[PDB]
Amino acid sequence: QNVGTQAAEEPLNLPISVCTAPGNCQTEADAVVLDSNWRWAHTTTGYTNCYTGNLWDTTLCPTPETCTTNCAIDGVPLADWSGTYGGSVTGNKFNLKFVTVSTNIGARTFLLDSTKTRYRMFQLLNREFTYDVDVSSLDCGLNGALYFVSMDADGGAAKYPTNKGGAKYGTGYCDAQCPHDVKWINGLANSKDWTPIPGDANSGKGYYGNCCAELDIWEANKQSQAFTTHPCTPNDQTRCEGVVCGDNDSGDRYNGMCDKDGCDFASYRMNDHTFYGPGSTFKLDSTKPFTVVSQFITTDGTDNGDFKEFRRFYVQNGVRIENSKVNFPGITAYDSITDEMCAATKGLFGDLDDHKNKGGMKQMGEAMRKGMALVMSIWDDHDVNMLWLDSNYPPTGNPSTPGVARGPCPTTSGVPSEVEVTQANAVVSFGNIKFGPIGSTV
Repeated sequence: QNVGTQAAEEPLNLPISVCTAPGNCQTEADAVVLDSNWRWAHTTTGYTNCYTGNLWDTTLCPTPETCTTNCAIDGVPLADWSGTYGGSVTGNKFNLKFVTVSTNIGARTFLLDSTKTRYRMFQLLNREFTYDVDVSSLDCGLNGALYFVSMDADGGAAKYPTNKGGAKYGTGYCDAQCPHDVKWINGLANSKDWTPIPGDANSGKGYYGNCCAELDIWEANKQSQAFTTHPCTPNDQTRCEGVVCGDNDSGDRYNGMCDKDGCDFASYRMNDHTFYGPGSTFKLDSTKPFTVVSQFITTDGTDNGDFKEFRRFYVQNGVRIENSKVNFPGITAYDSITDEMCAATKGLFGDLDDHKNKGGMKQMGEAMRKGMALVMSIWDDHDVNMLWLDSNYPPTGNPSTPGVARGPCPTTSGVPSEVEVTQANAVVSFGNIKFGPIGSTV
């Protein structure tokens, strides 16, 4: 995309901590940038929309190349962050409102480095990543997500010279779902064969998808939470078409370059329904804030080893809370993501181990070694109504069959039109982000 001249781009300042030992950290003066999908797209030498509602203008965008020549994405000024997009920062806390009323629904954002010209790339192997979260106002159907993806640090600017904005304009998004709803891919409008998504007034799908590796630290609302590894072959940003995208709609979910299911550790799905929930007698009380700690263990305990284990623990009101465990007869009580856990649990659930097909923890680790961009988002799910996270999936499945039940939400929950009314004022908060060696962040 070209860059427009109507509004300066002003990312929100967000300090994080880089740590060397427990309680010995230094501030890193980073910032938050809005994903290019949420930006106004208009004519390069005017005010005329190139995209309105869920459609590209066919006169301006008869082809992707012409669209890209004629159109530009514009900046987010400071005033518009809260007023238009529902984003705000207080000290080291970042807040994202779900619906902001001209009416904005959801948000996806990235962490910029201290220069505000590149994404802050995190080399996560043999490191610990930690943050405080509040998901108390997110119920069934919503997801306040924090995760990493194998985006380029410059959003693709060096690879795709028609991308003028780079990381500064939140470009280059890709993930392990190979999404077609990304409006700008490889420096070009994804306007070919663009199709609105029914019941989604703001979104559509273009000819291409954009694939890359994804490490989900946090997919969650107050009812259920998960962390998940998604390797791809290769891991780096890859525009896809046809079978390579692994499109759900053509029966290709397991035929593409990315592991779409991922290998998940989701406490409720692993059959501990009392670990996490909205109340003081759950082990971890989702009505109150808490700290989420993630440790990325290698084979030799060094930065050069292969990724072998994703460990997790929590801190809430000064109380250390170890992760829940897998709880099925004849299955080891795993409390972390490893290749063995993935094989054993997917075996039990009858899920295809595409994680293993894509190179497993080792391949996931190669993405983490090269460095990944931090994503913070809030969203509802127009495909599957978040049932995969917090309900029975498939909805018609027996909840006593291992793998089906992922949370207590009813299978009628999560319809975007309903959650966008009922949960309009939901806000996820991510704060006090800390990064360092294992054992350094609490």
